[PDB]
Order: sequence, then C-alpha cells, then structure tokens
Amino acid sequence: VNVFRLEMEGITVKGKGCPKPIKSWVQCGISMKILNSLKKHGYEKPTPIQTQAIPAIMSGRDLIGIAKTGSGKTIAFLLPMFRHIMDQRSLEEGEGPIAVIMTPTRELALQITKECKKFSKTLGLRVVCVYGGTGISEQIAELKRGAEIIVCTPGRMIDMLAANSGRVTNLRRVTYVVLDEADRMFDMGFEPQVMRIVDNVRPDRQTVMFSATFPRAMEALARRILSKPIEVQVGGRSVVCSDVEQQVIVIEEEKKFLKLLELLGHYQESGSVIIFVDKQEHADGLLKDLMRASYPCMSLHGGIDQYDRDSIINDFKNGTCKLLVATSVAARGLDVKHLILVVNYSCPNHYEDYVHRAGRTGRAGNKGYAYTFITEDQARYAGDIIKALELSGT
Repeated sequence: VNVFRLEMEGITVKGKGCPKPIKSWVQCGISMKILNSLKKHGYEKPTPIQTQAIPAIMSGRDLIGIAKTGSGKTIAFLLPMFRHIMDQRSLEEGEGPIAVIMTPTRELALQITKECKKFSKTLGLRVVCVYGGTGISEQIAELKRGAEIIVCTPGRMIDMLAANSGRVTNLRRVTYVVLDEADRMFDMGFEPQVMRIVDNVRPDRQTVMFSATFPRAMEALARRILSKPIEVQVGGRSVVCSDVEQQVIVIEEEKKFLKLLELLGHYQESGSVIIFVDKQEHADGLLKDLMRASYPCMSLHGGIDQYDRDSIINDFKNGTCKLLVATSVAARGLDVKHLILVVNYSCPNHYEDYVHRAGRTGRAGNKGYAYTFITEDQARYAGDIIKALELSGT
C-alpha cells in the first residue's frame, strides 16, 4: 500500500507501461551471482536510480537514466544485464558480444570493465579487456576466447568492426546496448561513431543510456535511437511546484503560534491565506485563537458539519474570511484562486501532504507563497523536504 511513497522519494518517471521500483535487491528479479556480488560489495540499500533502472532493464525496454555523480549508474547498468544474462543464457558465438557498453574515455571503459568483473565475480563470465591506444593483438586474443559484454571506446569498436574482429549478427547476437556518459556520446564529436555503432546492431535489442547531465538536444538525439524509452531522473513524480516559493523556518511548538501571529500582524499573510494543521481539534483551537485576536478566520475540518465547511469555503472564496484553517483532507484537490499563502504550522508525516499543500497555492502558472514551520519532532521528513526543495529549486 506504500507504492506511492517510493515514487514520492523524488524520482521523475516518464513513459508508458513503467514497472514498479524494487525496495531491495533480494526482491528485484536478479540472479544468484548478482546478489552474491551485491552482498560482497556491501550494498545494504539500493540507489533510487538503480531501483528505477533495474526493473526497466529486466523488463526488456529501453531506459534513459539521469542522476548525480557517484550515484552508482555503472552498477545499475551492470547488475540487471548480468541477471538477464545468467537467467536467460545463450550460446557464446564467435566474435559476438551479448552486451555493448560505450564509454567516451579509456579510463572510464577500464573502470566499467572492472565494475563488470566485480559484479560477475566467482563465475566463469569474463566480459572484455580492451582499451584505446594499446596493442590490438592482445585485445583480439582476449576477445577471441569469449566475450560476454563489450565495454570499450567507440573508435576501438569501429576499428574492430572494420577489421572483422567484432560485429553484431542479424538474428541473435546482443540484447542490451549500454551507453555510459551519453551526453558526450551524443555531441558533435562522437556523432558518426555512435551512429555507425547503433546502425550495425541487432533489431531486437534493448538500448540503455546513463549520464550525469542531459540537455534537451542531446535527449532528443538519443530518443531517436531507442524504441519507446522510459525516462528516470529527479525530481518530478510527486514533486513540489516551482512557481510557488517554499520557505522553511526552525521554530518550537509553542513558538509556532507566535510566528503565525507575527506573520499575520507585521507581514501581509493574514488575509487570503490557508493554514494547515495536524488535527481537527488543533485547527479549531487555532481558528478560535485567530478569531479572538480580532481577525476574521474560518475553519474546515472533519469535526465540523458539511454545511458549515461549505459556508467557510464560500466565505474564503468570496473574501469574507481572511484566513482559512484546514486539515490534510483539504490540502489535495482544492483549487481556490484566493489561496495565495500556504502556512504549514504543523508538518505532516508524509511528503505527499506537504507537496499537496505547497501546490494548492500558486497554480496554473501563477506565483504563490508557502511558509512551513519545521520543528525538532519532524526529523524524518527533513530529508524529504530538502529533496523537494532541491527538486523544485528552492
């Protein structure tokens, strides 16, 4: 029932027919060797980019993932590919790899080969040992004995394809095409080499691309080579609106009412504002304290009747009530044009309620103000609030 909490963690997902992210590597549909390598490497919890890319690579569809530096994109490209190679074994033909990994640098290709050897440890699968600027005879002797994956330079791959040392057959040769640092491969320098690498490939083969940054033109150039791609970045799915300004202040539980009274008294946050509370009794007490302080305020919660809540909503929409106290039920789905300010005095336990409270004000391209009071008790939601502020650009 907590499938929405994995998507709210902050992982923009785009595409049709996207599988659910896995919580751990033990229930991700991986083989025994990949799980043994993950247990030997010391991975207790998987990365969110890895949890978004591993079912998309296990399902057999094209995926394009973007994340920060050092997030584990090489392991996220090597582990489901090795799991699909171990689960669906094929005949190791001559001079034909089952996977093609493209790296723009020789040191990056050597690091990808070392990561693939560490992910395929305690097994007979040796992928590749080749780099640019070295002896081609040793690389040909290493590739002639058997090659599972092909992680090298595009120039070395073009030289191997021109000298008939390595190529992709038409019927069944490779099933996955990995592209590490796809922003550099889609540039003007590596365009015809990547075009000749993608042209001489099998028709029934998946294409994977991973990079730290991704421009619009590079993504538009890379989307033409893939067939129905699935995008995975951060953050978009269940994220806060960028048009509404978010503010977080560190105050106590008793000082929150004084901060709200100072924002209503000194600043212009009293009129046309929606105040989110934790419970209905606390919202009624805050509404009574606002009405006792010579300020017109209305309240809408589950403890009140439906007609009184409708009258309070009509008074907030018409302009009769300056402030409107509401619970978490009115945070999502409410589309009021008068709600310009969103005062979150009580922080919710879930980030989706805070995202719905921030998105309730300043919609349809308009600006908005959102001020939330962060306390010491909401320490678990502070990381989610920081991730939402980093995704929304606040």
